[PDB]
Amino acid sequence: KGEELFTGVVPILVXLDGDVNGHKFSVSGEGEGDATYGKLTLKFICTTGKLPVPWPTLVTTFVQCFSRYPDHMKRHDFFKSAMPEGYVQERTISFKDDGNYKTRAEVKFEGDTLVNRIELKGIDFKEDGNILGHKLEYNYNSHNVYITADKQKNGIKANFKIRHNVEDGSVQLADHYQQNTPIGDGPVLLPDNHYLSTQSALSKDPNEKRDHMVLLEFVTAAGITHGMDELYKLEH
Repeated sequence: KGEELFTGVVPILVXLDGDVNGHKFSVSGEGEGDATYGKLTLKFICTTGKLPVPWPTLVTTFVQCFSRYPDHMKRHDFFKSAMPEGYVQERTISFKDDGNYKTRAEVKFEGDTLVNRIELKGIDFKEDGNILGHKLEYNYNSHNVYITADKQKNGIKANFKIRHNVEDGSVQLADHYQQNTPIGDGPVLLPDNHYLSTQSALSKDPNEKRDHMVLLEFVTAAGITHGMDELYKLEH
């Protein structure tokens, strides 16, 4: 039923209100997701002027319900199962040798649109560090998001490490701790351990005057295999 909502192309909107070391900002985003292909296309604009942090640091914050779950893993898709009422997604993002983001978001349908509404608080950043000093390259690596069930909270937890390329050729680690909990009362799928394999590409809109980021993402779940017998049946 939740999965039925994602069989075609679904329009997406994003809102973020942020405050990093006392620098307040807002972002809005729009695009679409095609969970059949695990495909996301999104464009974000800073509505308050110039973004006070590098665009790449906000990628993970700005809809894992669009993941492509292979047929044999459909019982492990918590994200879709919580729709349309949606889920709360909370994170701590710890930049190594630098500050932290603290995020809370609601992801849910508003009409036929999947909407991600976020607040972000940032603290303990170095004015001359990679983040406030804007020393990140405008690009993105590929990462695995490791998911485990959190039966107590009737949801999931995830942990992963984002690697941000720094202009001098080093890498800035951003350790991600994540939890998701359904908004609704209905039953949801509590998964076995697995991961989302994620590729992201950042670009610019040549016609866009605002501070902005264009994102193209492909997300496919993995880490759970067919049984041996299923492999023989598939082969035949």
